[PDB]
Amino acid sequence: SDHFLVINGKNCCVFRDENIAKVLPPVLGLEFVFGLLGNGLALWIFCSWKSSRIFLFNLAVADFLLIICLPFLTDNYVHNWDWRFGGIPCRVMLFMLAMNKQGSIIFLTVVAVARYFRVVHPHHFLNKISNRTAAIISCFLWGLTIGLTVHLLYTNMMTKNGEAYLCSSFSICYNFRWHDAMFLLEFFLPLAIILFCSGRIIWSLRQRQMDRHAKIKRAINFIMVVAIVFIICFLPSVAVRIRIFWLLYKYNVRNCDIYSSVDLAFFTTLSFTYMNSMLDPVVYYFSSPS
Ligand SMILES: C1c2c(-c3nnn[nH]3)n[nH]c2[C@@H]2C[C@H]12
Repeated sequence: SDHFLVINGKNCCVFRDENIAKVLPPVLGLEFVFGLLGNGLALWIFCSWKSSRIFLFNLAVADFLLIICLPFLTDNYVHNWDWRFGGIPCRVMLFMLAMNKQGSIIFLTVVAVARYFRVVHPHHFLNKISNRTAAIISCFLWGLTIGLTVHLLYTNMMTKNGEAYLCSSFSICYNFRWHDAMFLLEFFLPLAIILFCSGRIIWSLRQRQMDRHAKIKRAINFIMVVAIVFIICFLPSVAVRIRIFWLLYKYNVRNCDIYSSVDLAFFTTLSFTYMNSMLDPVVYYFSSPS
């Protein structure tokens, strides 16, 4: 074939492997059904009384929004990278994916930091914040997410690939743009925050042994579970993308068959980033004694 293509004037090349149409819908359908059956309940009932419930409600809202748009991704895949709905629709779909993932990560980090303050600084005033301030913080964080990701709606992403129509913010292009920096940061910065907060919480707890280990162990296990779930879900795609950037820097897009494998890898790992949203209800809400 001839994979070289021009997207927004930039020289990329995109590949169309039927393995993507074969393997991904198997994972995306399960992600959709489980995300619905978990997050719809987490929203029906918060996890509204406390700030932590508010933050978890926002996390569930982001996860719900992210999963409800996964059927359109499945459609794009089963047709082997053929969008049937037009430009504005997939502009919106990609914007939703990016904004909802970023919001979910932000609220994971907010919950982690709140736990850190609750366990390490019991008598800080953050532990006694009223619901109003939680609402204002949540609104400002949502506004930050939209302000960061609205350029997707601003810009064009639909391009004609031969006999097909390809919509995608992740074409292998000799163009390092703010979207990729955001994609890397959304992992590296909140990961650092989450791991630090967790390490301090587990260090502070292990200094006190006043005969209630039965439940403190459980809490430590759940903090570790959150950290490892985040890492396993999001690190693979970032790693593949960093390999992609090394390749782009050294081997520009001229013989770009060399990207063929890595490209597939990337789109087989993005799926994991969606799967986080179906795990989160089990990690955060369903673990509580309800
Ligand atoms: C998924 C995806 C995303 C994305 N961003 N955030 N989550 N998925 N951007 N571009 C594309 C092409 C269709 C795949």
